[PDB]
Amino acid sequence: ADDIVLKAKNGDVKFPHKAHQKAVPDCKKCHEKGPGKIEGFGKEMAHGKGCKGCHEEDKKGPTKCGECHKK
Ligand code: HEC
Ligand code: HEC
Ligand code: HEC
Ligand SMILES: C[C@H](CCC(=O)O)[C@H]1CC[C@H]2[C@@H]3CC[C@@H]4C[C@H](O)CC[C@]4(C)[C@H]3C[C@H](O)[C@]12C
Repeated sequence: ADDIVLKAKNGDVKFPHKAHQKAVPDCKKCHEKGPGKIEGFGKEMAHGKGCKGCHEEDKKGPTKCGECHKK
């Protein structure tokens, strides 16, 4: 399957799956979550444990605005 882009108004956010599969071999960090996770995602989650928060805890991955968001 293809990578996906979240169409944030301030700039597209690419989600590169390959890098994540490699860097986060614990797949259950994202997969086999209970229902509601597709509906649940949004800005709050992205800037929290959904994207940015994990990068901050793991000490790797983009944590600056222009590193995630790119026109
Ligand atoms: C969140 C950070 C994830 C982690 C960690 C893992 N996966 Fe993932 N996966 C995630 C998303 C958002 C998507 C769909 C969008 C995309 O970019 O592909 C997927 C997709 C898969 C797929 C289908 C991919 C394909 O057919 O090319 C598989 C088979 C899959 N995910 C498995 C998988 C495994 C085994 C992981 C751990 C090693 C893993 N993923 C990590 C989100 C995230
Ligand atoms: C942990 C559970 C994570 C979640 C949830 C998300 N990301 Fe992530 N990401 C994570 C790590 C440990 C890394 C480092 C990977 C590396 O090899 O450098 C990353 C990396 C990225 C990258 C950069 C990939 C690259 O090739 O440099 C991007 C662009 C990225 N992550 C985006 C991103 C988004 C948009 C997420 C939510 C939708 C997201 N990540 C979740 C760990 C985790
Ligand atoms: C990746 C780790 C991100 C970092 C660092 C920052 N943002 Fe972000 N932002 C990210 C995603 C994946 C999303 C979309 C959420 C979704 O619904 O899919 C967003 C969203 C925003 C928004 C709202 C956009 C919209 O509703 O169309 C804004 C205004 C925004 N982000 C701004 C922003 C700024 C200023 C940041 C640095 C302080 C920043 N983001 C960091 C992913 C990531
Ligand atoms: C559930 C995990 C981990 C974050 C968490 O624990 O909540 C998060 C991390 C990345 C999240 C995905 C980002 C891309 C998609 C955003 C959509 O608007 C909702 C579905 C997707 C596919 C999201 C579903 C789910 O919300 C995921 C896979």
